[PDB]
Amino acid sequence: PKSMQCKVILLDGSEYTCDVEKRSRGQVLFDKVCEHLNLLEKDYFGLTYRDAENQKNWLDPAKEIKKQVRSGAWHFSFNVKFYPPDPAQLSEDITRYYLCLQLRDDIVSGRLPCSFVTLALLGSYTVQSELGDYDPDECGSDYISEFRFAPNHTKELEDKVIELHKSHRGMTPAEAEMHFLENAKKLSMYGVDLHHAKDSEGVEIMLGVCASGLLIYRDRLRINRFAWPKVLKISYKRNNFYIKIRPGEFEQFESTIGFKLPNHRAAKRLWKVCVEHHTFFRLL
Ligand SMILES: CC(C)Nc1cccnc1
Repeated sequence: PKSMQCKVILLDGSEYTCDVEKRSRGQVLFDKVCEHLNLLEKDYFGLTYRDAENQKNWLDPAKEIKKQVRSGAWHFSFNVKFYPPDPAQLSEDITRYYLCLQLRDDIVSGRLPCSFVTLALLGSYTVQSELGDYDPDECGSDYISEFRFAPNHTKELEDKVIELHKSHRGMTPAEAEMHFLENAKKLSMYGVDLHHAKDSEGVEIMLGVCASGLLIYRDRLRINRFAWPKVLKISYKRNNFYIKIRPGEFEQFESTIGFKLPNHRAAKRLWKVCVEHHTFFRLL
């Protein structure tokens, strides 16, 4: 039996290495990673890889790894796939912990935009979780944390993190992580997967996929939202992505909204994340 080496970037930035038989399906590698992480609530998570166009793709657990990575390295990242709308209802603290690590990267990366005060507040809960109670011994008037809190750091942000950290004395790691999540879950881009597209007129838009449904970001003024129950059919053909929008009470016909994606693979990728979100969030 021939085995391929797999490298997985974990959410703390460390690398997990293992071997799987070369015809293994994605579920095999994912089960190895989740066992390493002591993770039981695995349904919210997945592995991504980069394709030959350098696009992030979800590794499909049902399909052979080799038929997905194709010509690329067997290099993966461990990620949140389905962001829980109510992290308080997850059964395990360790689930909440990995969700916090993902969100910290969503924030530092700029995928999850955040006000100054919310960057500082989230930062303060991370520090409380990671270091425990505030200690002035480690932190003088010139303190800069090793923790990344934002896409751009300022001394004012570091100071506000410390001020709010002082307020969390006695807070345990699980408690700080729950506070982090109660705040992060409210952010307008929480758990929103953005795809670049053009509308039927050629105007550049972003399509957001999340728990609540499909979002169309046009220009600051005019954001369309289609709740999953309002979506009967998701389709792709060539470079085009289509959603079937329910008639609404006393209308005779379903209505159709069409988008142009950069290429056929981008349209298929958007279709698959929409179908997976619709299934997941129709059962939640
Ligand atoms: C399917 C996910 C992992 N990758 C992605 C998300 C948004 C836009 N393009 C690619």
